[PDB]
Amino acid sequence: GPHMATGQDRVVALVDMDCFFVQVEQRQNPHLRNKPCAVVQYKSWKGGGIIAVSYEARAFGVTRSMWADDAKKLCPDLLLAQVRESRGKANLTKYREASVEVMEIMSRFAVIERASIDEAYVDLTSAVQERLQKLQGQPISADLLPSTYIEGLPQGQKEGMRKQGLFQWLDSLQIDNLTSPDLQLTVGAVIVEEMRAAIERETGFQCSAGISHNKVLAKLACGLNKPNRQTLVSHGSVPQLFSQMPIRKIRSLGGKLGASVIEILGIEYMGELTQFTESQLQSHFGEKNGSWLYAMCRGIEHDPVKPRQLPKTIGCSKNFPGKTALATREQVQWWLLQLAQELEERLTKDRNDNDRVATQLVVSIRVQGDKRLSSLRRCCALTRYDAHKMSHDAFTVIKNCNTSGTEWSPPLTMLFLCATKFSAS
DNA sequence: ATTATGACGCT
Ligand SMILES: Nc1nc2c(ncn2[C@H]2C[C@H](O)[C@@H](COP(=O)(O)OP(=O)(O)OP(=O)(O)O)O2)c(=O)[nH]1
Ligand SMILES: [Mn+2]
Ligand SMILES: [Mn+2]
Repeated sequence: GPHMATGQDRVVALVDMDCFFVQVEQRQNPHLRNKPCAVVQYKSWKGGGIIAVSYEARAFGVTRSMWADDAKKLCPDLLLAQVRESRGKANLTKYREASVEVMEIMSRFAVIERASIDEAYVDLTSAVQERLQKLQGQPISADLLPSTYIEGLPQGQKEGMRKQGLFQWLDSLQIDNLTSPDLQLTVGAVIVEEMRAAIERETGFQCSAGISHNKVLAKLACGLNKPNRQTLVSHGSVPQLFSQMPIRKIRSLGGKLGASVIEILGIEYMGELTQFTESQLQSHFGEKNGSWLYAMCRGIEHDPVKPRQLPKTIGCSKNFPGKTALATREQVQWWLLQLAQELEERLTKDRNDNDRVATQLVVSIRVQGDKRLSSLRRCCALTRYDAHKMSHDAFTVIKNCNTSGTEWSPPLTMLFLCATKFSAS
């Protein structure tokens, strides 16, 4: 009863840019705005691989990781923007720079954890406390939440439903208790409306967000109402929400572990997990995963929002699938050089912008017919930002994979250079 | 012949 902590200490938001690469291209080219459109990489093989889809195109069934020529069969009016190509590979620079615009706006409100190029977590606990004090008892007006959904409401036209749910929530609110978790979530959501308005004002980009008490719930909430909307998942909404929530929808359970939870326990939904003791879960899935599952199915997670706006590693990758796999020494060298040249550019810009130097180079390769995604990974020292030296060292470090008697065998289907181990500069 | 990344756990 009084001693079961309920994981309501924090207010955490997950902000995700709606179809981010597509919006970047639509800002740059107005002819694409408010249309079925997608962003592709390469163009020769089946029109190119789609990596981002507007919501208009999604309504036709167009999805990420689909060939453009097939997408065109579903959506013949589909419009396509192409990723920039430099040194024979995809160059994502435009999107990393748009991402930094967004992150820098978010950082004005609260400390953020860059979780990917287009999404960040936000620790709003301090911001909510400050804002609650600033209100000094004033009740929260629906006008302050024009795009917020309250999950699980209403109980007992889409915008009409949204407003009814919000009204039920706000009418039920106890504004005089500065320590009510539900009030804290609500003020968090007001702040998130303000953040999303500033992002759209200053970049043109729209986003969705989730507001809850931890990262996993915030992330799950963000996806409930997209695009251009935000969702508040309260502690109290967890039993009903989780009672039909497939386990695979929870962050980190979408893969093998989630499938084994399903297979070993004989269950389907997150909420069914409540019926197992902590020890049972640890027995099946190990101590860490067991404790984490026991708390997560009750809506409780303690992973902190890390104060980290910048990526921890800077990486350059290219697949050489099918018959394009690299089969000679000259080929492996020339592509290591192309990769090292993009890496040098990104690293020099990173050192100037962010006052830090990488110190370790990681080289990863895949060989043709190898089951694994990394056939090998080896590290060496990264001492100067010189593409010729980094490519020479990556070769020096992988070359004993060749089994030829100037040829290269097994042919290489992936090269990957990653600068890691940053130190302040 | 989804690709290009990037965080993090295990041992
Ligand atoms: N190169 C590459 N980029 C990807 C890949 N997956 C996603 N991206 C890019 C394009 C996306 O806009 C962005 C973030 O991906 P998300 O999963 O958040 O989807 P997206 O933002 O496109 O749409 P949504 O958030 O659902 O509105 O990162 C990928 O596999 N390869
Ligand atoms: Mn997104
Ligand atoms: Mn995202």
